[PDB]
Amino acid sequence: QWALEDFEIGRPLGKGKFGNVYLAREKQSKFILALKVLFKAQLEKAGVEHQLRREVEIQSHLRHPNILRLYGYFHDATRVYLILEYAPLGTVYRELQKLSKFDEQRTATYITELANALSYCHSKRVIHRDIKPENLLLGSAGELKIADFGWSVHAPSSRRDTLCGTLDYLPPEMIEGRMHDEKVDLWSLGVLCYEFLVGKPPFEANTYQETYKRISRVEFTFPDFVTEGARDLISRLLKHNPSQRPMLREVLEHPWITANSSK
Ligand SMILES: Clc1ccccc1Nc1ccnc(Nc2ccc(-c3nnn[nH]3)cc2)n1
Repeated sequence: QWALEDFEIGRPLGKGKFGNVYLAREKQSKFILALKVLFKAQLEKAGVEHQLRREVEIQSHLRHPNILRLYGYFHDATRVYLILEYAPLGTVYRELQKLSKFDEQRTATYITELANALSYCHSKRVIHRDIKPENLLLGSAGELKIADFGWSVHAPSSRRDTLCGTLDYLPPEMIEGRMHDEKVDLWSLGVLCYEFLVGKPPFEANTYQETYKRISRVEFTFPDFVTEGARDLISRLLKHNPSQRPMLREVLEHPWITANSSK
């Protein structure tokens, strides 16, 4: 069983509330990875604990090119340690900060990786992955890996959406404190797709009340430059009624997806 001293530690890749993710490499094989460090006196108060340690078993069994792999974990006394696959390009979020908005080539391609990721997840009885741009990492050359998992680490940047970025990705069901089911995740794709193409989420607003309002009532529009197979796609992803949202495969089929993916 691994322990901290099997690792060299590099810079923090991100700092969240429960702890940091550090660039690390195992001492022998000199293999590079990411070491996620969770304080755990932090985890008490949030009421999150050994129920998460039953949970890490899940992400441990998930294997897929578009999902960040959790190689292993250990703890000591004061800290929990997740040994994760390292993603060299970082977050689609910084990238969107750089490019301001993406083009259709990448979007449909990112959208396809995502839909593949979640289809896999679903089949494992795993739903409601956090799909926000800051939780999405870029692997070796181009690939998209859902980082999800360990609760929201940031790499230094921004200060506009710090919070007020949260709400933008939640469908009505889930904010309305109704139940949530496996269709949640299809609403997210629609929010991503719009943000990839637009460089802002469909529902962005100055206040939480207003955002909430726009989500609840599905009030969002398109700048003119958005192509109309792209409208069709988004429009069909964001449906107040979950049941009117497609299964994941339709997404993959959708004639705009199939058209524009560099893959
Ligand atoms: Cl999910 C996440 C978001 C922000 C920061 C760190 C993480 N966690 C992980 C997990 C596995 N790999 C990585 N890779 C990574 C690589 C580079 C950077 C970065 N961008 N700009 N400066 N450093 C961030 C994360 N992050």
